[PDB]
Amino acid sequence: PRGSHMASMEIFGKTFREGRFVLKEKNFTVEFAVEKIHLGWKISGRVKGSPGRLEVLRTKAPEKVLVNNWQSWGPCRVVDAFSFKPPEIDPNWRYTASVVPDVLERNLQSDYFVAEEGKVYGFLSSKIAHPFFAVEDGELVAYLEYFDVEFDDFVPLEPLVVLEDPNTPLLLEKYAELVGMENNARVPKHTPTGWCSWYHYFLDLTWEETLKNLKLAKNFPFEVFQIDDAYEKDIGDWLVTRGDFPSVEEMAKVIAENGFIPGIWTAPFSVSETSDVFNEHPDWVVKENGEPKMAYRNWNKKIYALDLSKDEVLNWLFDLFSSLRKMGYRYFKIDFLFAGAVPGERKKNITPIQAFRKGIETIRKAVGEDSFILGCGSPLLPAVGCVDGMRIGPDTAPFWGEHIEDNGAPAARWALRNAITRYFMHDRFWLNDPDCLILREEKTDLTQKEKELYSYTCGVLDNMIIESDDLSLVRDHGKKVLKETLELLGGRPRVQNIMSEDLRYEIVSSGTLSGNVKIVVDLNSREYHLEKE
Ligand SMILES: OC[C@@]12C[C@@H]1[C@H](O)[C@H](O)[C@@H](O)[C@H]2O
Ligand SMILES: [Mg+2]
Repeated sequence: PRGSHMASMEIFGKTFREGRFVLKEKNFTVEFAVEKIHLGWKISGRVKGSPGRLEVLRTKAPEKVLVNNWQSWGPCRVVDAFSFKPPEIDPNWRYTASVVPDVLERNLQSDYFVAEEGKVYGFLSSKIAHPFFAVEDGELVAYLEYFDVEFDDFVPLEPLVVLEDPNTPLLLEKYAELVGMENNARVPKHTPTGWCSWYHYFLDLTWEETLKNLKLAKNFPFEVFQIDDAYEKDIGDWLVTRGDFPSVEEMAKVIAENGFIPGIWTAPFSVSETSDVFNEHPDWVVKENGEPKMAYRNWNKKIYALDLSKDEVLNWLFDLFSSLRKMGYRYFKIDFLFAGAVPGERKKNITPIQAFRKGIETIRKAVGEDSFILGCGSPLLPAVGCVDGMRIGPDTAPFWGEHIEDNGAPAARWALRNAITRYFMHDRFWLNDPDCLILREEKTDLTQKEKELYSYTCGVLDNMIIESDDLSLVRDHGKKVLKETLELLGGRPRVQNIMSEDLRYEIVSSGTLSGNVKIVVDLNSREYHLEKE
C-alpha cells in the first residue's frame, strides 16, 4: 500500500503516484518519471523552455524540520516550522543567507535537502538549477530555481529523492551516498594534517611570526603549513604581497625548504573595488543594470564577483592557479566561493550555478589531481566532485561564544554544532572540515574542557584536523589533546539523535584507530563523556 501521506503529495502539480509523465505548460515542458528506489522514491527527468522557479513537490509542512543553508557558514539545525519569523538580512551579506533572498525574507527556506523525524527530502545535485524548499502557508514546497534562463533544448532535472525509515541518521547517510554517486564525489584516501595561521594571527600575521612557527612546526605532527588571509595586498591581487612578506613564490620555497607541503588561502571569485585586477578589468564582474554588483562587503570594502561565464576570466583563474602550482603549492583553501554564484547579469545567459561550476572546474584543472582543494564560504552541492575537503560550519574562535547568537558570527559553540549536524556529508561528499583546533594555553578564553570537547568530537567524526595557534603557546595539555584526537580518526560516525533540540548529541564511530568509540556531548553545559573499546 501507499500511505495516506504519500497519496496527499503533489509532483509537478499532479497527484503523486508511480509513473511517467509530461507537463506541457505555457512557457516550459517537463518530462519526468516517479520511480521506486531503496527506502523511497526518486523523481528525475528533463526540462526545456523557461522553467523559471519550477515547483517539483508539494506536501503538508512538518512541525519540526532539520533545515540546511546552501553554504559552508550557514546553519544546519532543527527549527519549528509554524513559529518561524523571517530574519532581518544584513545588506552586506545578503547572499550567504540565501541565493533567493525574496524567499527568505518571507518564509522558511531550506537548501538542497530538508528532514523531519523518519523522512528526508533531498536533491541529488545542483548543476544548473538551485534546488530548495520553502514553507508557504503551512505547506512544504520543493523548487528548482533556473534564474530566468531559457533552454532551447532539454537539460536534465536535478533529481529529487523522498526517503522514509524510522532511523533518520541512516536516511541522511543514504541521501549523501546517492549525492556522492550522482556527482562522482572525491573522497581522498588520506586526510592531511597541518597548521593554519588565521585563528591566532588573523590579518596581523607577519612573515617574522610565520617563520617562528615554521621552525616549531617541526615538533608537531603537521604535513601542511598553510598561510591564510594577511599576505596579499588586496582581494583579487593574489600574487602581490604586502608588509614584510617576500614573494608568493619565495613563501612557497621557504616552506618547502623547511619540509612542509605549502598551502595558501585565496578568495578567487572575489575582487575588491580597490584591487588592481578590478581597476584593470571593470568588465570582468557580475552586473546589475549594467554596473558592478556588490557581492558582499568585507575588509571595509565593496567586493565584486568575477563573471565566470567569461573566457578571459576563466583564463586568468587558470593562469593564477597554474602559477601557484608551479611555485610548489599543493594545498589550496579557496574561500568566499558563494560570490561566484550570486544572481546577476553575466556575459552569457547561463545560471549563476552553471557559472560557479565552470569556475571551480577551472581551478581543479589548473592545480591538478595531486593538489588538495579545501572549499570555504561555498555553495555545498555544486562543489561535490570538485573539492577534496569542505568547511561545513561558521568560523570557530578562541572563545566558546557565550554571548554569540546562532547568526554566523565566530564562536566555537556554533562551529561545532554544524560539524555535528552535517556529519553525514563526511566521506560521502568530500572530507568535512570542522574548522581549526585551537589548543594554545595563553591568548585564549577556552578552558581545557572546552578544547577537549571540540577536538575529541572532531576526531570521533573522522573530520579534518588542522591546528591554528602560536605554537610557542601550546604546551603539554595542547599536545596531549592533539595526540588523542588523531587516535580517534578512521571510523564511520553516526550522530544518533540528529533531530535533538537541546544541543546534546550521542555520537558513535565504528572502526577508529581506537576501535569502536562513543562520545556524548552537551554544547550547553560544555561537557562530554567519551568511551573507547
Ligand atoms: O578572511 C579570512 C577568513 C575569515 C574568513 C572566513 O570567515 C574563513 O571561513 C576563515 O577561516 C578565514 O579564512
Ligand atoms: Mg575516513
